[PDB]
Amino acid sequence: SMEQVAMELRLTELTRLLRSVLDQLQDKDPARIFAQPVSLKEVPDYLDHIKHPMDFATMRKRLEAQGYKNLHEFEEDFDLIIDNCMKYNARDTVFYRAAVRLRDQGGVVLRQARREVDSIG
Repeated sequence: SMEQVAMELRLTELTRLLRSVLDQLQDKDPARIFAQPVSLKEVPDYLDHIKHPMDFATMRKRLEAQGYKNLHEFEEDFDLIIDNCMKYNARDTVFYRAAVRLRDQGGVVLRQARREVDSIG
């Protein structure tokens, strides 16, 4: 149907806007602490702690499969990255600290993306 196509074009445009968001968020992690999944070989107890692991490579795979229907879903995943880290790691750690910086610096990016998503429809 012509409609299914229109819908598809919109998803594809949403995916374009979210790719730009993802890149901007990932620039705010210059140490690449959040770039990849936590290794179960190196942290064999991790899944006892964190039930829904997330990281930027995993978000990127979903994104390129157009698996984010809306910005809420994308933000859910980003918030997992931060929230998982602030639980597993203590306050005095470079990991917790990187999470706090990423959350703070990302807020600005996510503020404007919401406005753009609502504006362009």
